Amino acid sequence: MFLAQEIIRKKRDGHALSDEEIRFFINGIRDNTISEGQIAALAMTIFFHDMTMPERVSLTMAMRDSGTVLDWKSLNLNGPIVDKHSTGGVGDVTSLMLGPMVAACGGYVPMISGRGLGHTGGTLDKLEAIPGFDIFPDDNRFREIIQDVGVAIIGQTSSLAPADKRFYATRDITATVDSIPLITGSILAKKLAEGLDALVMDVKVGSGAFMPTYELSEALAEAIVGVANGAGVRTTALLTDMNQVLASSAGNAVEVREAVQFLTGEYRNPRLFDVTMALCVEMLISGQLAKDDAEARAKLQAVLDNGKAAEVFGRMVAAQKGPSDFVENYDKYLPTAMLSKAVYADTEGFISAMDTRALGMAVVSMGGGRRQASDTIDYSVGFTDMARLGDSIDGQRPLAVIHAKDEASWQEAAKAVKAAIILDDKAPASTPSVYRRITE
Amino acid sequence: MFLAQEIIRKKRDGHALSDEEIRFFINGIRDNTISEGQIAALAMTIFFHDMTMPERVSLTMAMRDSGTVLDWKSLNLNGPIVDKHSTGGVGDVTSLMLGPMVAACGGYVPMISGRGLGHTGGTLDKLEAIPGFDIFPDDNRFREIIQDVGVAIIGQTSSLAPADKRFYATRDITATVDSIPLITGSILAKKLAEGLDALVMDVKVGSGAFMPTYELSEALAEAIVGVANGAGVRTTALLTDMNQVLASSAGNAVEVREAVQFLTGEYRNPRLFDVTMALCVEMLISGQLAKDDAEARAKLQAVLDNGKAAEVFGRMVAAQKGPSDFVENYDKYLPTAMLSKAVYADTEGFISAMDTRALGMAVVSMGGGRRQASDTIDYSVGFTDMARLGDSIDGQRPLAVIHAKDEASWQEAAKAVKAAIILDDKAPASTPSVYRRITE
Ligand SMILES: [Cl-]
Repeated sequence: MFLAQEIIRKKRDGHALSDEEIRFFINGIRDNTISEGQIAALAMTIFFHDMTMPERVSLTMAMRDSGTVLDWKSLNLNGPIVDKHSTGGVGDVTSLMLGPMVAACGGYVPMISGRGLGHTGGTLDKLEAIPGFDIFPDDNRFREIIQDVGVAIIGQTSSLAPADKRFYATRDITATVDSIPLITGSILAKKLAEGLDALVMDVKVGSGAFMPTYELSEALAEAIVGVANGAGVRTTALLTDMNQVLASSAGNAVEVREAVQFLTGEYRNPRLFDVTMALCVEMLISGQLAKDDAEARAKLQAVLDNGKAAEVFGRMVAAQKGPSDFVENYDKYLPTAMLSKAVYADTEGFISAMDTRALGMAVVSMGGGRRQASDTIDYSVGFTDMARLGDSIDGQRPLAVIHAKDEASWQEAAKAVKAAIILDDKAPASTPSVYRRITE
Repeated sequence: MFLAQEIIRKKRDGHALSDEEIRFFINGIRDNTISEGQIAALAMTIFFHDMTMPERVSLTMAMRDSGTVLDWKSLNLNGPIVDKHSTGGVGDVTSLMLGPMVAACGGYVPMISGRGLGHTGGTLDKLEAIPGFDIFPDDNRFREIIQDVGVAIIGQTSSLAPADKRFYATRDITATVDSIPLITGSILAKKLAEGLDALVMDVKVGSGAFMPTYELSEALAEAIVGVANGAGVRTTALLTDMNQVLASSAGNAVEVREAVQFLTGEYRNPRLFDVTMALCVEMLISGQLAKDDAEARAKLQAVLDNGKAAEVFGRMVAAQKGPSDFVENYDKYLPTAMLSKAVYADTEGFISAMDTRALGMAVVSMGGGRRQASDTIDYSVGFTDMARLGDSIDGQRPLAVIHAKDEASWQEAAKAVKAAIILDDKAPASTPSVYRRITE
């Protein structure tokens, strides 16, 4: 009912809302008792007035509870229920090696993920490059895999934090997207619906990032750690570098290639290593599967080096109806692009910057991403062999290998990639992959 | 399109909106091209950041030109085009007197109006307890009567400021009605579209004030005066008391009766007198039909004592198709209620408070108003011989005479009247009828 307008009026005048009041309104959104205009007004009043830590927690936990919430206490599993979440990036593929890695270390990873939003990639989209992959198993199969494999990566049923559906949509047309409380709500409500004991948040800083500035990434990470632990879920955040492409490849099929190679030890991008190992370590300590960073890293290094994690991945893949030989034979399964050639800079120099948002857009343009929610994706296109900041570039040393649908396509990404990368005469500042660790 | 959202962001960030941006939005609301959530978000940004003077004239005139705008210059009239507008209240019958009064003072008063909403009855619902009274003459009939009588009172014979409808509806459920620049536009746009040379605004203060506070009431009065003058109309406003019924009666038919009695001289409520006179003085001074209060009061006293104003009223009832002998014979025409009995307080003491809102809402529930515009008004029901603040009440002194279809609606209304009125052992302090005059 129209108690709603009174809660709006209350927030408007600068009064904090209560848990009952926030729950009412959120449930109002799910059940369509509350109009889009009422949705807009409250969002606006929250942009201006913001929200106290308690209001923030109430907002998240109300949204989480608006849908179905997962309970694994029933299954008496040997270890903690954990996950990672990330704000996104280009060539940020960490989840693919992380779920298996943590899972091979005794965690249980019910990773319910999503489709690529603009220039950033989706994890689901990458996995759909694997032939036969099912991101939508029945909830009970889903429980089988978790128990038998230890990780599964699946798509949102529709039953999950549904309040966010109408609330985010309205935010998008009303200029209320940018508010940290409303963002901490959207970001966390879904992940918390998984019934986790622990969570680590990856908050990217730099040009590629959601947040426009570092102090804002830091404000968002602190909000999230604050609200999550408040929700009963042990949580830390890492601030990690999105100033260049994290992996050496960006796309779908091409990212899954580098995932397998990483696990099997075929190839490991040192920065992608830094960020993946850092996120996992946070998962193992916050789940008491390790005493300390050193012991965490000790376990993780082993599972990664001896193929365990690779096996876990294959098994999970097999389990989700992908090839049973996929880890070994990934070669023959993944789509390859019809045109794959390197692009070279017009000058020699050291790479001193790149616009990572731009590169990411080059990939959507080639077909690797959607602008529309219904755009179809070509899984073969993208970049590989990406050059890194401070790399020496010349006629021998290409900026990247572009994978495209045709020559038309390839020439255009070749423009974007040359324009997005900046060359200098001196190897610039060498930036840390991980900036700080944020806790309660 | 959805640069509507960009307008919202601009206002949100604290900028002034252009006239152009404001007419794009206003017209977008009339034309459906902008949705409910955007309306509500913009409204809320306007609640927070207010608006400047040219913003305000832009809003009001964008609304005004969203629909037809009258022009009287063709009919070549001697004497000014002048009207009265009011935020409304229980028992405010001033229009029915003042129209004839000022018309009889040589000016032209095209009062255009609406039905009742909430606790306040519309002037047109009052005029419609007169048998046959026609609130919808067609265009030349409207023009004819004004030339002849000098006044007429009608509903909107056209669409005057259509953009106000989605905008007020959305405001009324989003807690955005309280915004002075938005109110001002609503309240003024319909009146400016009337093509007036002058206007006086009656802003009620007290328990019947539209605004939550007296100090919000001044600002409203002050904002209306500024914009109207900025819109080209010579405008002043009075802040007048609604802490109780203005007239001695409230209803439709019962109000018409007292209304007529005022004019013919049978009874004149001093407080109703105070306000009516002062509003008329404004119309005469601003419409340059007199040079100061003193001269203006002379003239209106004359037409009140010499019968010309009462006369103007009858002509106007016959011209508008109610009985032509109505002034003389009104008790033959006006329907009596089914049950008339005085209602008594259950304690003894002075009347300290009167909840006027609760009173109109008592009339509505009697069948006096309409909560749906689809209802059936019973024109007879209502209240007469209202007790007034400061009156000493005992077992022989009635709070009012109640007029109700049956004893069951009587006993419900009586309940409401005793809920309307607070007694206690000390008489309250007096209040002026008119608090202040606002010009320039
Ligand atoms: Cl008298």
